[PDB]
Amino acid sequence: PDPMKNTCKLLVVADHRFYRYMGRGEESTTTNYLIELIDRVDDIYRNTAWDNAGFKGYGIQIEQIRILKSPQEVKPGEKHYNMAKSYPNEEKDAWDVKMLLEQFSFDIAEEASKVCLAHLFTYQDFDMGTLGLAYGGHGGVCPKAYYSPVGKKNIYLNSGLTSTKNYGKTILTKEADLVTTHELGHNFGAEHDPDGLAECAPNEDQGGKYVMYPIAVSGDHENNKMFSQCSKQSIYKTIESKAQECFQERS
Ligand SMILES: COc1ccc2[nH]n(C[C@@]3(c4ccccc4)NC(=O)NC3=O)c(=O)c2c1
Ligand SMILES: [Zn+2]
Repeated sequence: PDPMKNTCKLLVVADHRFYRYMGRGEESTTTNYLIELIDRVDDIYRNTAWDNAGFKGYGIQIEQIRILKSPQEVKPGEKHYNMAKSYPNEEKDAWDVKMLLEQFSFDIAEEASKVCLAHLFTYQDFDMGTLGLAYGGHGGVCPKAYYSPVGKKNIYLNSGLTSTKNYGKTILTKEADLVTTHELGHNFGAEHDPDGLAECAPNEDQGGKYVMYPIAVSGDHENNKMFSQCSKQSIYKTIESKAQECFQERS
């Protein structure tokens, strides 16, 4: 492990929804919530031994927090991830999750090209219990260009998002930590843990499921906050190929 290339620096974005409902319309409340969440997610990453030996100490740190205090004004027919209305259905509390992640990646493209990862934090009730989405596991850690035929420019796939609203209420901070860990897990190259591999999806008596299980882990079982051996094997291959490309020294 290279100590000069062991940290994935993040551009963290809080949209107007997050600012209003999680930050109570205050910059200090907004940033403290995000700073503490990323630090606890960093504890999971930094303590993970990707090869089950000495290949550990890889983590995440915030480089910048963008705080969008108000909705982004748009021209008729124009969209933006920070706009007041949801898309494609303005009558719903939330955007379609896939369309929102693509829109965010489009709008933040210039900034995303300069950072290991960009992550959107929002407050909207995605359909069917969805809490977040991310590229990777193409895309994930280090900007990878995608030419958007619709957008007519390159966007970067080093992005993901977390919503702290689910089923009409604010999720627990212990649940929010798990969402962001799972989304960044996909960015780091992990796919979902399959039922077919008991080592990677244990029963409740064996500590329960790991963070990459497709059904949202609650955080009450031991394994919930941890990466399975399946995730470790996938991520180990990524870190070994990506740290030299865009990781930096821990601050
Ligand atoms: C620990 O937090 C978790 C754990 C599992 C989760 N599953 N989902 C839905 C989901 C998705 C994939 C494709 C389309 C829509 C949603 N997003 C994601 O990253 N994995 C998916 O299956 C969460 O939102 C989620 C959050
Ligand atoms: Zn997932």
